[PDB]
Amino acid sequence: IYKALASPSLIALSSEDPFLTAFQLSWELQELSKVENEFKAEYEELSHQCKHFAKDLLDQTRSSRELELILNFRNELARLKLAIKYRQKEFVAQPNCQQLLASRWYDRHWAGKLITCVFIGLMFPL
Amino acid sequence: YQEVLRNLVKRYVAAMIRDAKTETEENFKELKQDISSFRYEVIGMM
Amino acid sequence: PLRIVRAESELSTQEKSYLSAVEKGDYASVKLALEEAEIYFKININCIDPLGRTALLIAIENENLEIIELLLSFNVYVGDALLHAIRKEVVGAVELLLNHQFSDFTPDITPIILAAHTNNYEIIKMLVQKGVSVPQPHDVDSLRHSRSRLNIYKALASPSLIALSSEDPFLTAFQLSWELQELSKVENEFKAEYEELSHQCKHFAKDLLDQTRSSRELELILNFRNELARLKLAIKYRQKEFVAQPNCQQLLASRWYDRHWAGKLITCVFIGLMFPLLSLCYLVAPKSRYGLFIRKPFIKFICHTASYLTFLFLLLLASQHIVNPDRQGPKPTTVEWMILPWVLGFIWTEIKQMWDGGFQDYIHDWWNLMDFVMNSLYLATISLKIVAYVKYSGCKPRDTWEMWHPTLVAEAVFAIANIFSSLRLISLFTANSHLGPLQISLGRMLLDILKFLFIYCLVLLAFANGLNQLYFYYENSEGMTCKGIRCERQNNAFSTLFETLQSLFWSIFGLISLYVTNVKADHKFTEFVGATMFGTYNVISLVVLLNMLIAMMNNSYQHIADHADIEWKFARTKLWMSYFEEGGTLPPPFNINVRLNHQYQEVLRNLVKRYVAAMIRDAKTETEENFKELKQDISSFRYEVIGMM
Amino acid sequence: SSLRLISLFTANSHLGPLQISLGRMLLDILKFLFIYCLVLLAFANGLNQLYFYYENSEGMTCKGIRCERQNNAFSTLFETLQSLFWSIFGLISLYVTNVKADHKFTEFVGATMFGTYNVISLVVLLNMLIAMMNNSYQHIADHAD
Amino acid sequence: PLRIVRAESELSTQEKSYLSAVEKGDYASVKLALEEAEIYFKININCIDPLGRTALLIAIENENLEIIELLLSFNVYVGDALLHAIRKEVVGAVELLLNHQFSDFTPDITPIILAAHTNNYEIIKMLVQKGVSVPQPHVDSLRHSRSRLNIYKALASPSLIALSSEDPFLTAFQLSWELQELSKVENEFKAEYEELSHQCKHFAKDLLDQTRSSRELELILNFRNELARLKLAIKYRQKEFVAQPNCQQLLASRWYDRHWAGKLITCVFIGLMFPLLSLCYLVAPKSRYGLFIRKPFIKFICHTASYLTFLFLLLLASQHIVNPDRQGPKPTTVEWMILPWVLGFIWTEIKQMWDGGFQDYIHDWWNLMDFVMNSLYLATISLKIVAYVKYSGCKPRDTWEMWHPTLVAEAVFAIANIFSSLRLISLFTANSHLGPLQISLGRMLLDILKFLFIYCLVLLAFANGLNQLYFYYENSEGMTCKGIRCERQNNAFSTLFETLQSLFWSIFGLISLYVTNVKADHKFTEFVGATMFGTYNVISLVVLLNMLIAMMNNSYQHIADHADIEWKFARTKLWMSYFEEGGTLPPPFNINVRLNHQYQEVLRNLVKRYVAAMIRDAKTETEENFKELKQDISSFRYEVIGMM
Ligand SMILES: Cn1c(=O)n(CCCO)c(=O)c2c1nc(Oc1ccc(/N=N\c3ccccc3)c(OC(F)(F)F)c1)n2Cc1ccc(Cl)cc1
Ligand SMILES: Cn1c(=O)n(CCCO)c(=O)c2c1nc(Oc1ccc(/N=N\c3ccccc3)c(OC(F)(F)F)c1)n2Cc1ccc(Cl)cc1
Ligand SMILES: Cn1c(=O)n(CCCO)c(=O)c2c1nc(Oc1ccc(/N=N\c3ccccc3)c(OC(F)(F)F)c1)n2Cc1ccc(Cl)cc1
Repeated sequence: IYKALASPSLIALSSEDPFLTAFQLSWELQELSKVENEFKAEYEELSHQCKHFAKDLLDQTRSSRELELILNFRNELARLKLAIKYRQKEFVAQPNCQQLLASRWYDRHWAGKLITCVFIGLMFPL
Repeated sequence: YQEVLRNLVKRYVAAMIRDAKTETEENFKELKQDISSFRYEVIGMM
Repeated sequence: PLRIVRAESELSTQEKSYLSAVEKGDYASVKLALEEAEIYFKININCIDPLGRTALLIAIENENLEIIELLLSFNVYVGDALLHAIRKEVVGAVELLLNHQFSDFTPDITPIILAAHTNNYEIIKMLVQKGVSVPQPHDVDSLRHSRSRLNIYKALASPSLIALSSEDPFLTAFQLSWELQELSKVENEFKAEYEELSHQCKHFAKDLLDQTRSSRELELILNFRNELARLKLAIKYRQKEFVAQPNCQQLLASRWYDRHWAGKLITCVFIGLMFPLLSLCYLVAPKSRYGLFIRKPFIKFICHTASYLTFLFLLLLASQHIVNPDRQGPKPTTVEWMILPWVLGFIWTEIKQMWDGGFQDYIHDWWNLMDFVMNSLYLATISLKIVAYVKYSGCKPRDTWEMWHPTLVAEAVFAIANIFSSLRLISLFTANSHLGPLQISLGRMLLDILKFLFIYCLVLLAFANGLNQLYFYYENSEGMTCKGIRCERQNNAFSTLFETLQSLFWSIFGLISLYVTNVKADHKFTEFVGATMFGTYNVISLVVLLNMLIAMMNNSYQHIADHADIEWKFARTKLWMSYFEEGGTLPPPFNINVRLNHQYQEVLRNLVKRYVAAMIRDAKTETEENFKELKQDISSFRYEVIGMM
Repeated sequence: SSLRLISLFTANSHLGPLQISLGRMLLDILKFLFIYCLVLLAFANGLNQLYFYYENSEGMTCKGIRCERQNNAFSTLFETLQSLFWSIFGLISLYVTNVKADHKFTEFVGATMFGTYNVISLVVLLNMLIAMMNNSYQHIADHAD
Repeated sequence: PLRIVRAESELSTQEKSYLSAVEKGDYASVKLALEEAEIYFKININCIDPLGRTALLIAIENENLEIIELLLSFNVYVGDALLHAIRKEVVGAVELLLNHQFSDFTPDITPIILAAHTNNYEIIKMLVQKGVSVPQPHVDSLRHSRSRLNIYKALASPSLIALSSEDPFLTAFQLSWELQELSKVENEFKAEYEELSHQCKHFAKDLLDQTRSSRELELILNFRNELARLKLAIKYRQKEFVAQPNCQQLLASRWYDRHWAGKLITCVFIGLMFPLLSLCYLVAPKSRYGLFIRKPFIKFICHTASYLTFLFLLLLASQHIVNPDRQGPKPTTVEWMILPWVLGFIWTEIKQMWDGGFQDYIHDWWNLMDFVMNSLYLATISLKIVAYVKYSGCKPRDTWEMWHPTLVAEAVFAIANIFSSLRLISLFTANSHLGPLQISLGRMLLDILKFLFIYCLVLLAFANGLNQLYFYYENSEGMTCKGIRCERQNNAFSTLFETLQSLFWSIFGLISLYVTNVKADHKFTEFVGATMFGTYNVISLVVLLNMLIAMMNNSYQHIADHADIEWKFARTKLWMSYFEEGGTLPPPFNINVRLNHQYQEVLRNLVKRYVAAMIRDAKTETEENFKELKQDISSFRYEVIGMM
C-alpha cells in the first residue's frame, strides 16, 4: 500500500498539493522503518524517492516570480521553514533556492574581504 | 498558487514521459513503425 | 481514499482514431481523415493528446516523412516543432520545417543554441548556412538571467560549432576554458556546471592536436607567432592536457637531450665533476668544442645542479671546529668569503626576476616565496654582522654576553637561513621519472592538511585558556635555578599562557611528564581537575583529531593519484622550458607573416577536416551501426516489392 | 641467517601470499626514504650550525645521548644525525636543548627547530606513507595468486 | 618475413554457393541442390567451413526449423548435432533430433549433463521423460578431475533439483556441504567448487521466499521438536536461509512473546528482582510469577543480571573492609558467595559437553575461553585447599618464599578474573548497534594472527643477535635490582629471556636509551648494539606495523560487505539457546501418518511458484522486445502467403 501511495505518477495525478503530500509521506516512511526493522531497507529506500520527487518538481520553475510564490505560501519563507522541519535536504540545497537565500543574505578577492570584515567588526558598538 | 502548480505538474509529466519513453528503446519503436507501415501499404495495395 | 482526476479538462471522440492512425503509420487512413478541407465534421486537426503530443509531433518522433509532408501541406499549426525536431536529431524533419500557453522549452532558447547543445554537425551547418547569430554573453528576475547566460556559454563551448565558425580553433579553445574557469567562482550555485564546461574545452584542443600525421605538421603549430611561441601560451593558460601529449613530449625530449642504470649515474657524476671548467670555457671562448657544450639543456641542468651541491658541502663545513672561537664581533672567516658569491648570485637572480614579472604570478608560487624569505634572512645576517663589527671589540667569554647581542642574533638568523636552502633541493625531483610523480602528489595532499589546522589551533587555545586559568595562582620560582618545561625537573608547565601553549604542544609527542600537574599544596581537588583536563586534551588530539587527519588523507589520494602523470609532465615541461633560452647559462659562482599564416591555415583545415571525420565516423558506431542495417534491409525489400507491382 | 626463514613461507597456503604481497609494497617505501633523508639532513645542518658553539665536556663521565643524563646532543654532525633519528620514537628528552649560559634566545630557536622537525616527520611525513601504502595494496591483491 | 597458410586446404568452388544458400535462407535453392545430387553427383552434402560448420551445423545455428526438417528428411550425418542444439538452447531442433575424429565436447558429456549445465527447464524435461541417468560421483588424472566437476555442476542445477528430487530442501543442504568439503581436498579446483556451494545456498533462499502465509512457513520449519528444520539449517551453516525476513519476524514473536529511555528502565527493573522470580518458579509456578521466567526475553535478562552480580562480587573481593596477611587463611565471606557461581558454571559446562566430548565443542572462541576459565578456577580451589592443611601459621608476607601456594593461588585467581569479564563481550550480539560491530571486529582477527608469524621471526632473529653481542658484559655488583623493571634499567640484553622482554617493551617506548652501554670503554661494540636496536625499532613500527593497518583496511571492506546476514545468524543462534526447556534457572540457583501430505502440497506449490518466477525472470530479461519483433513480421508473412 505504501509502495503505491509513494509513486510519482500517482501523486501528480490525484493529489491536491503534491508538495505537502510528499513531505508527509517521506516522514512517515522514515519513522516506520524503525518499528518494522525486519523490512528496513525497503521502507527507507521508499522514503528516499519521495525526497527526490519534490526536488524534481521544484526544478521545473522558469522565473523568479514562480519560485517566490511557492516558498512564501501560508511570516516570509513559510514554505521553506516547513521544508526544514521535515528535514528535506534535497529541497533546500537547490541552486535557485540557494541563489534566492544568498540574495536575501548579502543584501572582491580574498585580500579585500576580510579587511572590510574587520573594519565592520571593530565598530560593532558604534 | 494553483496556477503555478498546474504548470509545474504538467511540465514535470511532459519531461518524465520523455525520459521514460526515450530512456536504446527508442530505436526499437522505429523498426516496428517501419514494419507496420510496410505491412499496411502491402495490404492496401492488393 | 476516493481518488479522482483533478485539473484535467477532456478529449474528443473522432480525434482518437486520427491519432491512432498517425501513430500506426497508416498513410491512407490519415489521408482520408484529412480530406474535410474547409468543411469539417467538428474534428480538430490541432488536437492534443493528454500526454501533450500532437499529430505533427507524433510523426516527428516516428520520422515518417510521408505523413510529415502531408500534414505540412495541410497548413497544420506548427508552434515549437522545429525545436523538437532539432532535439530529436532528425535531419529530414528540420530540412522540411526550415522551408515553410504551454511551452516545452525555455523562452530564451533559440534553434541555433539548441542545435549547438545537441552537437549535431549537419543541423549546425544547415542553420549557419541560412544565417544565424548567437547573442553576446556580456538584474531583475535573476532566475532567468543566470539561466540564459549558462545556455549561451554551453553553445559556444561545443566542438562541432567551434570548428565550423572559428578562425583559430586552437586559440578560441584556450580563452574559453579560462573564462569558464573564472566564471565558476563568481557563480557559486552553478559551480559544478561551469567547471565541467571548461574541462571539455581542454580535451578538444588535445583531440585536435592528435590529428597530426608527421613531425612537419606538429612543429608548424607549436611555433606560430620567438621559438615555441604557442607552447608558452598553453602553459600560460594551464592547458595541462594539451602540453602533456606524447607527440609534443617526444619533441620536447629531443630538444632537451639533444645507457643503463649503472652507466648513467656514473657519467652524470663525471660530467658534474668538471663544473668550473666549461663555465670559464664559455666565458672565454664560446666555441662548439666547449662553449657550446654547456648550451645543451641537459648539460646546463647538471652544471647548475652540481653547482648547488657544492654550496651545501661547504655549508656543512662552516660549522667545523677546525675552521673563530668565542671572540665578540669577529671578522668573517675563510668559509663565508667563499659563501658570499653564491648568496650574491641568488640575490641578483631574484632581483632580476622581480622586475621582469612585476610581482604578479611571481610571488604566487610555493617555491618562489621560500626564496624571498631565504634571501631576506641572508641579507639580515650581513646587516647584523657588519653592525657587530663596527660597534664591538675585545675577546669576552661567551657565557657572560648579555642577551640580544648582535652576534648571537646574527648567527641564529644564519642557522635558520640555511635550512630553507637545503629544503629547496626538493624541487629538483620533478626531473626524475620515479620521484617526480611522488613529489608532485605530496604537495597537493598538503593543502588539505592546512584546513586541518583551524580545528587543532582552536582546541589548543580552548584547553590552554582553561589550564592557565586553573593553574596561574600557584606559580613559584624560589629554590629553582631552572624554570620552565625545558629542564630536567619540569615545574611550571601551566603557569603562563605562553608556557601553557608550548607545554600542550610537546605533549603530543609524549615529552611532558605527569608530575607537572601537581602543586606545592595538599589541594587534591585542583590537581585532579587539572589532570582530567590534560587527559581530555590528550584524548581529543591524539585519538580523535589525529586519526581523522589520516582518514581524510586517504580519500584524497584516490583523486590526486587518478590524474598524476599529467600534472608531473606539466611540471617537468615547465622545468625544461627554463633551460632552453639564452641569458641564464651562468652558475651563481660564475655570475656575481604572409607565408607562415598561409602554411598554418593550410594545415589547420586538414586537422579540422580530419577531426570532424574521425568524430562522425566514430559517433555513428559508438550497436547503432547495425540498427540501420535492418532498416536498410526493410527499405530495400519495401522498394523492391512496391516497384515490382 | 635467521632472517632467511621467511623465504620458506612460500610453501604454505596461508603465509605464502602474505609474504609475496608484503615484499611488493616495499619498493614504495624505498622511494619515500629520499625525502626523509633530505629533511633530516637539512634540520641536522641547521641545528648543528646553531649549537656547535656551546660544546663542553667538563666534569662529565659520559658524553652524548646514550647515557642517563643526556648532554651534548647537538654539538657535532654525527650526534646531531643520531639525535634526530631517536626523536621519532621519543627517546630524546627536552632538556638537551639547553646550554650552560643564560641565552634564552638561542635556546628558544633550537627548541623551535626541534619542534618543527618533529611536526614535519611525524604528522606530515608518516601519514603520507600510510596513505600511499593503503592505496597501493589494492593493486597487489588483484594479482597475488 | 613471408606470411603463408600453414596446414590448411581449400573447400570447393561449387559448394560455396550451396553453403551460402543455407546461410541466407531460400527453400527453393537449398532443396534443389540436395535433390539434384541424389545419384552420387559429387557435391558432398556434408560440407565443411573455414569455421568448421557443416550443413546441419548451420541450419541449427540459425534455428530455421524448415531447413532442419528438409535436411533431416534425407540421409545426412548428424554426429554430435544433438549436443550443439542443446547448447544453443533451441527447443525445436532438439525436439526434431530426439525423435529421428573431431568434436567440440569432451568424451564424457552426455546430453543430460549438458542440458543440466545449460539449466533449461523444457529440454531437461524432455530428456528426463525419455529416460536418462547421470552417474554417481565417487589413471588419467586430467580426465578424472574434469569428470567429477562436470557431474557436480549437473547435480547442482536448480532446474534438475526442482524436477527430480523428493525434497529439494534436504538435497540443497547436503549438496552444498559435500561441495564445500570437496573444495579443500582439491586445491587446484578451489574457485570452481566454492562457487557451486554458494549457488546451492541461494536456491533454498529463493525457494523459501515463495511463501504467502504464516501457516505455510510454520509447516516448513517445523517439519519432522519445534523448529526442527530451522535447527537443521544451522547445522549445515545456511546463513542465507536463516536470515530471511520471514524467519526473522517469526522468531521475534517467540522471543518477545517505545523509546530508548522507556525500555532501558523497564529492562533494569525486570532484572532488578531476578531472585524473586527464580524462587517463585520453584515454589509456585502456575501462572502469575512462575511462568514469567519462561519467556525467553525475560530469561535472557535474568541470566544477564546474575552475571553482573557475579562481577560485582569480584570487584568487592579487593576491598580492605572485607584482611590480614597470614599463611593459608580461611575463606572470606565473599568467596563463599562466589563459590555457587563457579559451581554453576562448571556444572553447566559439564552438562553441555555431553553432546560431543570435545567433538565440535572446542571449535568456537567462547567455549575454549570457558574451558580455560574453569580450569583456572579448579586450580585456584585446589591450591587454596592444599595451602590450608600444611602451610598454616602467621608470618610477615615479605618474608615468604616464592612458589608458596598462597601466592600461586592468588595469581591464578587474578588471572581468571580477566577471562570472566571478557565473557561479557559475547552478549553484544543481541544489540542492533553494537551487534554488527562485534562480528566485524571478531572476523578481522584471523588476519592479525597471520602477521604474528613474521613479527615473531623478526623478534627472535634480533633477540638472538643482540644476546650474542651483549652476553659477555653481564655484571651484578652493587645492584639491588636486576632487569629492565627497575628505576635505573640494567642488564637489558644480558640473557635471551631479558633480551626477548626488552625488545617487546620497546614497541611502546618504555625502554631507555642508556641500556646499550657497558662498564667498559669499548665504544665499538656499543655502537653496533645501538645500531641493532635502532634497526629493530625501524622495521617493527614503521614498516611491519604500517603494513598491518594497510591490510586491515583492504579486508574490512570485504567483511563489511556481507556483514548483516552473519549478525542475524549469530543472533538467531543466541536466541534459540533460550527457547528449549532445561537450564531456566540462573547460576546462583539450580545447584507421521499425516503432516507428510500438507508438507508435500506446500512444497509442490513452492516449486511451481519458483519455476513460474524463474522462467519469467530469465525469458523476459530486454529479450521481451526481441521476440515481439519476430511476431510483428511473422503475422504479416502469414497474411501475405495466405493471399498468394
Ligand atoms: C578523561 N580521563 C582522565 O583525564 N583521567 C585522568 C585523571 C587523573 O589523572 C582518567 O583517569 C580517565 C579519564 N577517562 C577515563 O575513563 C574513560 C576512558 C576513556 C574514555 N573515552 N575514550 C577513549 C578513546 C580512545 C582511547 C581511549 C579512550 C572515556 O570517556 C567515556 F567514553 F565517556 F567514558 C572515559 N579515565 C579512567 C577512569 C578513572 C576513574 C574512574 Cl571512576 C573511571 C575511569
Ligand atoms: C613549531 N612549534 C614549536 O616548535 N614549539 C616549541 C618551541 C618552544 O620550545 C612550540 O611551542 C609551538 C610550535 N607551534 C606552536 O603552535 C602551533 C602548534 C601546532 C600547529 N599546527 N599543527 C600541528 C599538527 C599536528 C600536530 C601538532 C601540530 C600550529 O599551526 C600554526 F598555527 F599554523 F602554526 C601552531 N607552538 C605552541 C605555541 C607557542 C607560542 C605561541 Cl605564541 C603559540 C603557540
Ligand atoms: C639504523 N640507524 C641507527 O641505528 N642509528 C642509531 C645509531 C647510534 O645509536 C641512527 O642514527 C640512524 C640509523 N639510520 C639512519 O638513517 C636512516 C634513517 C631512517 C631510515 N628509514 N626509514 C624511516 C622511516 C620512517 C621514519 C624515519 C625513518 C633509514 O633507512 C634504513 F636503513 F631503512 F633505516 C636510515 N640513522 C641516522 C644517521 C645517523 C648518522 C649518520 Cl652518519 C647517518 C644517518
